Amino acid sequence: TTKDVIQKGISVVGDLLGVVGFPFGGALVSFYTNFLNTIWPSEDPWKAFMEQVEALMDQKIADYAKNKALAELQGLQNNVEDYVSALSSWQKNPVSSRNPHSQGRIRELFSQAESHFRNSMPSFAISGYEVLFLTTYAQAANTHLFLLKDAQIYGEEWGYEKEDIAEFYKRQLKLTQEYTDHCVKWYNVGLDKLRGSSYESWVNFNRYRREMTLTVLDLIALFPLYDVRLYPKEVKTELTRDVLTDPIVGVNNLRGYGTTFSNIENYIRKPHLFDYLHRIQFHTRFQPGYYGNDSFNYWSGNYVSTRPSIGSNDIITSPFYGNKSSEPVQKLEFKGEKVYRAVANTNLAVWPSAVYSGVTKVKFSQYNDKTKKASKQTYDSKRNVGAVSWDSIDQLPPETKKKPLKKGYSHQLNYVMCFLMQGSRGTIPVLTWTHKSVDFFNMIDSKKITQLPLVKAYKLQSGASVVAGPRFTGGDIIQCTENGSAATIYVTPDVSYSQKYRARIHYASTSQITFTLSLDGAPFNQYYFDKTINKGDTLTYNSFNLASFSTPFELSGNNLQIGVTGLSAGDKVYIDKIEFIPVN
Repeated sequence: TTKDVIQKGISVVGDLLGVVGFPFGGALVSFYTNFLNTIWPSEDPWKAFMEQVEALMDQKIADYAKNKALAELQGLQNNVEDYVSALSSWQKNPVSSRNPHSQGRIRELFSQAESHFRNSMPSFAISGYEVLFLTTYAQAANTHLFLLKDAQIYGEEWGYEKEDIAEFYKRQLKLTQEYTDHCVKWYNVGLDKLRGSSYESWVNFNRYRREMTLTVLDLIALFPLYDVRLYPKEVKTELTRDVLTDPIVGVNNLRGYGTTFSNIENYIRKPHLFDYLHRIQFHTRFQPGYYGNDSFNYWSGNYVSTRPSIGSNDIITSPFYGNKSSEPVQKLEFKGEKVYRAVANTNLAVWPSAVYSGVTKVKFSQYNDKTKKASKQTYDSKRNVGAVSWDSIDQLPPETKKKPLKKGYSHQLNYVMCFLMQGSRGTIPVLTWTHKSVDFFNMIDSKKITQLPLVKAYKLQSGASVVAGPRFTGGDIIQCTENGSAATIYVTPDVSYSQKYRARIHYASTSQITFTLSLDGAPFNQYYFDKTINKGDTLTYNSFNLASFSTPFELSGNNLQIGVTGLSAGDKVYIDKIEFIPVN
């Protein structure tokens, strides 16, 4: 709940997105030096991660458990530091320096760090504290899996036996599964415990959801990309999930007048095809002060419009949220802009037996990618705006403080929704944000493996819907219930020459199925894919398969259609991502 641990979580994910798949040696060492200063400088971040989930759950880890965890983490910091200085020497030193003595040294350090991870991890899963340890367990599990894949990159040149390399690989596969399924199960236990009826219980529920998304679920989404055998190239990918910031209110205690849990949770955006902020229409109302001197105008309701993913410009305008304007409606246009900060003012008026508060002003910081200009747009109530009380950067800090905010920001604004306080007491704005990794163009790299989440489709067909992701994929997924075309996604080639690709798909199916790929309505790939689950199974890590199509193709068009056939009554297919592998 400290911005510090959240800034750390957000940085690490940002840094890891530059070394997913098979990294350059340069990039890996630079990544590791920054990683050691973020997650592994001292016991401090470990204390803060434990305190984070203790604060979110209003619960304490037994002093005994916490000290044993901190002791283990100290042993791991030393082992990781020592491994990294040897990897740095290995990477810098000429190929003609590499002697059996220095090979035996780095095998020793790697084997010791790796072994220590296996001895320690149960210390971050003590029975009854699995939730309170979740961020600790996630950040340690991440380090172990990231470390393990180095045995695949360097194992041969380090003089590991083929047998040793293979044993590390099967341990990487098994622990990817176990660490993922553990983080999801215990994320859900904590989330279910925070469910209540009150406004306050919703704010705490949703804060746990955002902070655990940033420090846990966003991390586990990257685990499979550490498999440099399946991903022996750099990877282009994105996190497609949305997060909600804390509601913007002018008081710390609304005395029971806050919107009920039910009246927020059931009305926030349900899973949907990915979209972008296009327009907000601000409605304003007058809040009289008891003595007249302290009156203010406030943000009472809104419309909001989003633009679909590349391939459709049919703007989606929301229903009306909140209370209709008494003042002139203010309209802000966001076409071509990324909103990377929102800073809000609130005011309040004390009456004899009531307090009225609302939001009086919002400054939007925005970046235009075409013209490369940072600019600001402002909603201003135009009456007695008060002080700044709310800054998005306190909840969604930047990936890096090295660069300025317009380059280093983590999230852009997707949506705005005005909820009503009980008993007509006023309006609570809630903002929804998406991750900077999301690429508007769905650009297909000519050198990297490109991951295209199907929620980046502009169109679904034949009873295909967006449904909740299983919490380890970085976003939501497509459910297909009928034989036919499912989804159309527009893709942008990065090159005009006849670059060939192979396609892979990450899916789950209750049945042997056929997937058909078409470009601009012309099929180019059809293949058989295995059943992965039984009807009614709950989706876990192993419910999904990454499977290839046979035949290479060119991008001779932009409209990629994915269809599925071979379903009987009751069959279900889940499509997460399609991937493009450049081949010769």
